[PDB]
Amino acid sequence: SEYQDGKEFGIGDLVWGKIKGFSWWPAMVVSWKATSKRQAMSGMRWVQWFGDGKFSEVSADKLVALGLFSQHFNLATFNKLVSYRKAMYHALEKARVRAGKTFPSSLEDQLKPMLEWAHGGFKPTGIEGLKPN
Amino acid sequence: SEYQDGKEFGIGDLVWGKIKGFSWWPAMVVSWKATSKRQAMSGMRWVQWFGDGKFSEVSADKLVALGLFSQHFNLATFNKLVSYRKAMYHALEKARVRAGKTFPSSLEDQLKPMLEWAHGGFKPTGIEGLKPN
Ligand SMILES: C[C@H](O)CN(CCO)C[C@H](C)O
Ligand SMILES: C[C@H](O)CN(CCO)C[C@H](C)O
Repeated sequence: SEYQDGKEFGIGDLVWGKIKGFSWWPAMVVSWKATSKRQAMSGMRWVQWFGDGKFSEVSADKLVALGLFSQHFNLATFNKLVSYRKAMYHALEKARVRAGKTFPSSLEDQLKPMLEWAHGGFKPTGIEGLKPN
Repeated sequence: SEYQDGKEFGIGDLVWGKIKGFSWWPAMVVSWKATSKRQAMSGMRWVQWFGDGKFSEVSADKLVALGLFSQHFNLATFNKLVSYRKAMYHALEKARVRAGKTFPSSLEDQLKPMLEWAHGGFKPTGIEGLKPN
């Protein structure tokens, strides 16, 4: 099947991805069929970046689980780039729905509790709640 | 462990492969389990072509190490087909990472410092740097 190479991460997985020149950026692992390109080379994954919805072929070694959040969240980039704040919103919103989390009720204002939730370890489910299905 | 038939090339090796009708094209030796197809016959190797990510079963005797770069790179085919230029880029990119090489930052644009690095024997690492792991 697809992505059967021993490396980590499968379709639907929420991940951080590192592209040369950019901060770790939130993404979702997708099948190559969604991309309109080609099958990924061995040991790579197609991902779709939150915020801009583009596709990149990325090594599985340049990906980590989104659940390792405080370790890869870049606070400077978050303060500097509106695009990164938009990216976090769509990424954490997808996380929230998967985990079955709800928050009370703007952009910054809506992000704040999702951000605290993520930074605090995705409680109560922990990272387990971020799995696909 | 598959491919233990005494012949050359193991999982992860960067190689040139020839299919009749075609120049030498860069590829990576993969396990049959990545292909979603049959196990490979004796003396054969599954390869995945850079550029289109498709799979082919190729005799281990019709494969050379990517390191023999200038001897098998085909300049006529390169200038003629963009597919080949794409294949070369992805192949050299994987080469670059394995090696730990770096190139200051378009397509043919990004290709120039890579192509020169390869044509001149992949210094400083030499071909020893293209090995898997
Ligand atoms: C605006 C920002 O560049 C978003 N990118 C997506 C590049 O296609 C993600 C980054 C390259 O990892
Ligand atoms: C021409 C094409 O884009 C590259 N092919 C791979 C297709 O099987 C490699 C060649 C057939 O050796």
